[PDB]
Amino acid sequence: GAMGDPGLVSAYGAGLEGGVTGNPAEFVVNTSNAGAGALSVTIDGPSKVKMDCQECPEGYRVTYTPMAPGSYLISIKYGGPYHIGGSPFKAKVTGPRLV
Repeated sequence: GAMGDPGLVSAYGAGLEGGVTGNPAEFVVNTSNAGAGALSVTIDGPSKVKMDCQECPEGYRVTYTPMAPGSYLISIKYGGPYHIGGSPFKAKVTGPRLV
């Protein structure tokens, strides 16, 4: 089938588990099982995050940096306003608070 689907889309990499404040946390939204389609993605937790989202052969890579300890929900939505398989993911973060 030519159309992608949010149940065929998944996500992988260390950024779904989290990291430390000021340190980069990296994961991929993987489209290899789905084909192609539009993506949105939002990260919400104890503060905001700085994101570098980029397209690639692996799908869409997201690197982000957190700035407060606690846990962030990584909400990932493909082909429409609906969560992909396993989303939202809870990423856990430690270290000093910047704000």
